[PDB]
Amino acid sequence: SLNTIDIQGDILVGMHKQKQLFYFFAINDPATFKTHLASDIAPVVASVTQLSNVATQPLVALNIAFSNTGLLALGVTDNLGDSLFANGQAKDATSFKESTSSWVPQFAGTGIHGVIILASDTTDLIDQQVASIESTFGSSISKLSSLSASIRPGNEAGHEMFGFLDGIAQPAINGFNTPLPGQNIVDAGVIITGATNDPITRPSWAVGGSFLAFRQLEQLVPEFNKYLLDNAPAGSGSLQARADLLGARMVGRWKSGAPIDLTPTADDPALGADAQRNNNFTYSHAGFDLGSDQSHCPFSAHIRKTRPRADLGGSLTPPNLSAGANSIMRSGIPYGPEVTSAESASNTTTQERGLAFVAYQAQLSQGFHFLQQTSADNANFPPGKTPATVGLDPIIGQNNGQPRVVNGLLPSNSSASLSIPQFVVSHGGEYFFSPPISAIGGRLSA
Ligand code: HEM
Repeated sequence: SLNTIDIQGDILVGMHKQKQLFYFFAINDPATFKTHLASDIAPVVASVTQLSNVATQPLVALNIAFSNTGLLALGVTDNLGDSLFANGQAKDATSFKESTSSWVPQFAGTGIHGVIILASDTTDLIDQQVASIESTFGSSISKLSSLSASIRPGNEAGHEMFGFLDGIAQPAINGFNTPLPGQNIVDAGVIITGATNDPITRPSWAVGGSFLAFRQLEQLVPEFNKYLLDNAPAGSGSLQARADLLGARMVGRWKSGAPIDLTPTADDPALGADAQRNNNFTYSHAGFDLGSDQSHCPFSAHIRKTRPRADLGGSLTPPNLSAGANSIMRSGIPYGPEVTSAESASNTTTQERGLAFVAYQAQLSQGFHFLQQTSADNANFPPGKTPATVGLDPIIGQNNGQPRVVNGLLPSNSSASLSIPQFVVSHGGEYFFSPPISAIGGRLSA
């Protein structure tokens, strides 16, 4: 059964701190690094168990993950059973129709050996912990780059940079989570390596870990806002209200979190806020043909692309349980400054902001990589639709820098196509393995 005492907390619970830092490092002098990995890091790595109880939530929550080259730097030559991980994300970039030539140079290679995730309610507390780490490891650890992140302020807390409530939908792990209405229920082995029904044999020390897919995804917020206003469908309501409808059609939820499948023409903030109701849908509606009806939610909507529910078969009434093996746990958090007055006024981005995207899964080919390549970037996914050309995911869909053709967004005519510029720009990332806690002071320090 699932030993959550040994699983790093960000995988199944999330850090849920106001501030987060992703500290990307290289390893020098591995013998020294190992001594301090065991003495300074292992004892303060936060587990799922620790983070699940308010009384044992640490002032500073810390998780750590290693790239393939990081594991090799530690002398670990075992096959973790994931080719995508082994090759690194840079080599996978072409799978998503982007080029590493546009990436942050540090990501465009395999020099990064790991990431330390620090999380606390102030940046000062994070900085203290970083200083402590640098002090004790000394030059055996080398900071290559970092990314600071934060829960957004005020009423936007929990929302991402475009303004949409985030973190609503996660797979429920059978035997661990108490499933919510509409929530998918999956074997632990979909997310945790070596757990129930993970078909891939793993090294013994790796049982209880997960692969971490990190993506630095810049969001062009003023451009997005202006696009919605310019293309707002006609109707009663303010221009902004109509623009909001278009945005909700693109995401699959209103900014409040209310799923459009359950409220297609108007927002419902109370619904959005209620975990017992805001996920209780399958995309099926009696009296409507699933293959052609986009009046409730477009086939191209972001959440419909990333969790198709009834589009891939299964129960038409909640909960739909299709494609469990293609589930990911998300622990993303926004980064960069809020949109400034001048940027909003000019409808133009000057400073970089976006999502520090984090997905956990036991198989990269089934999770993040599949959702990006086979769904989001695929004009003919989901399958079996009429028209067959769904178009691309308007939020994350990519086609080598070109505007994306996205169909079904306009309620007045499902055959109407929009050509949408990219609102999300990849600056690259890396694939890591978050080991079980026992491996940190154990195998990895040996
Ligand atoms: C800046 C980029 C992104 C933004 C702004 C964004 C935004 C959102 C929002 C607002 C939601 C709805 C809230 C929720 O259901 O929890 C969502 C859901 C989701 N997103 Fe994204 N996301 C981004 C990147 C990605 C990427 C790259 C992937 C995978 C390749 C992804 C996969 C998912 C999944 C699996 C869900 C939940 C779907 C469900 O269970 O119904 N997201 N995202």
